[PDB]
Amino acid sequence: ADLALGAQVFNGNCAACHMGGRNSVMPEKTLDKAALEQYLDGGFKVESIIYQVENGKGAMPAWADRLSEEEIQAVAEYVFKQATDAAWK
Ligand code: HEC
Repeated sequence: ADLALGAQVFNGNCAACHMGGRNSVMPEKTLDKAALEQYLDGGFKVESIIYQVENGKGAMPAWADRLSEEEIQAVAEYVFKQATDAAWK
């Protein structure tokens, strides 16, 4: 009910382009650890993920006006955890 919320948020809003941690729109801009340290502003850290979800980037939409801060934290922890544990799909 935090990490699960994040998984809940991931599935409902993120899976459309990040199915299984990949990136349908920008294939290279993947959700696994290596891609994140390479492409994510600020690097691989939960705070950088949060910032990208809130603000969006390029073809990635901003979720600040749709999700709560709490869910944005939750989903960032989820992405962070999946990449660290390499649990994608
Ligand atoms: C498709 C319309 C998208 C939805 C739905 C979400 N994201 Fe996304 N994301 C998408 C693109 C096109 C990009 C790259 C943007 C760019 O031009 O750089 C991204 C990137 C990410 C990343 C960074 C991945 C990396 O750099 O390797 C993260 C952390 C990310 N996206 C997370 C994320 C979450 C948690 C979403 C659900 C709320 C979400 N994205 C939705 C396309 C789309």
